[PDB]
Amino acid sequence: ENPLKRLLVPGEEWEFEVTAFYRGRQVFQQTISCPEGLRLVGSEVGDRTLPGWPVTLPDPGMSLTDRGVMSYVRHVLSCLGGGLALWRAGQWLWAQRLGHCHTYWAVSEELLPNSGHGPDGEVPKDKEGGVFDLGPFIVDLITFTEGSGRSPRYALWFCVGESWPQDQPWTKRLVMVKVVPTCLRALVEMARVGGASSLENTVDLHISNSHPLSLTSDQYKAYLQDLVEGMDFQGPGES
Amino acid sequence: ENPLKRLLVPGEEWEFEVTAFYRGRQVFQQTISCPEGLRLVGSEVGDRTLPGWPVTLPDPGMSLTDRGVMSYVRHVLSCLGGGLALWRAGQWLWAQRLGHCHTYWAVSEELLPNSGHGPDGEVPKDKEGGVFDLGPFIVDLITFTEGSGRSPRYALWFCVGESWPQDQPWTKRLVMVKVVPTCLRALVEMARVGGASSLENTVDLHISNSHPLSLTSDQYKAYLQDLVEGMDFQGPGES
Repeated sequence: ENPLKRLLVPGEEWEFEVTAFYRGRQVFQQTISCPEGLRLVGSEVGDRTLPGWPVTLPDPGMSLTDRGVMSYVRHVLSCLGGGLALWRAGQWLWAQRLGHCHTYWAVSEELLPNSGHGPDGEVPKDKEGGVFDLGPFIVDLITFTEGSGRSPRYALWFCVGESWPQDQPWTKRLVMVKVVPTCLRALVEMARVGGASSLENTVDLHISNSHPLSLTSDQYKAYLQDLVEGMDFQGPGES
Repeated sequence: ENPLKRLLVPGEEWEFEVTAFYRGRQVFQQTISCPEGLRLVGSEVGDRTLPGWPVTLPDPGMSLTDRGVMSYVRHVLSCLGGGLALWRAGQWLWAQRLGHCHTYWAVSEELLPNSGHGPDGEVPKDKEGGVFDLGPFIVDLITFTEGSGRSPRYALWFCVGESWPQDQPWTKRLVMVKVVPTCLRALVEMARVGGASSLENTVDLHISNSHPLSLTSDQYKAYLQDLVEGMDFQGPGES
């Protein structure tokens, strides 16, 4: 009876908002839904040959003037190949770099992350790599509704560099693509808005075959608690 | 020429979305249009006796269980009389309390936040009282499209209490009614979506005798700039 468990029902499709930035400037945005997820590509020639919805990054000639940056971005569109794949399987979001560009990822806020101290890791090519687990996110969301914890992050940032092994793209972050599972942005909003008001709030999970839901703060909290029973959490001493 | 000025053409009719809440729970929703505005009432025996479209608030019997709360709400429905009147005249939204219930108002978010703050004021009965001015809204809206300001608020909240002067309804907020001029909700979103793609965007003003509009961010911004000239803004030290 938990409406939130729909997030994990077999066949449910999440909506992914993709926003691209060249040198920190937004040059593209598209929201997609696909069972096999999506693939960030630079060319449409070999668009739908592989599984996953192809999202084509635009030629920089239509957004910037800096020739030095323009050259780099075109080199990146060139190594993309099959592309950066991102998809969901259960409570996990997986990524895999199918082309030739060294691509790095990080979970962060909705703002383009600055250099800081590096990305969370490099997206693997030989095998899939886990980049987000809904379990800990929901646990942290529950903690947020209790005031003892801040708003949990849900934005995935992918820094795409060249095929060259020496290139250190995270430093300048010239090609950045944010992917936001809109259901997670909504869950945080529901918590942020609903928690500060006694009035019933409405939530749109932005998932397939679903309608917005009006819930009181106590109902939402009880549903988050039960949703936790719908996911895996590894024990300290468990294999 | 400027399609947005249709919002102010003589005879034009805006659509108002009315949503009522009892003890924080949504119990009614209706969208209405009428040149003489609307009137929130508790009985249908004295509806169409005064100008304004009567919007009847429902018996709490088919939504509430707490006897304490139900008694209070029924008392409120009993003082409404002529009702809470809300209507538009040019760029202003006016309200007047024709019945006996002390009624307080506030312009806020789509969901009214709880706070130690009082209402923006009490709706007067002796005369009409201004509750919303499109002028400042549009100016703030423009500031918003420039990233130099937050998204302007457009949701009107009316807290309806009993006739008793001692009653402090704004504290428990048992009977709340939200009124949203959907054209304003649409204008704010346009300012948000327009920033996602410089191309064409559709904005439905939800007003009479008018088709949805197809505009670009540049056109929308220019029309907002010109719309300002169609409204009054009191100058410093002006009568």
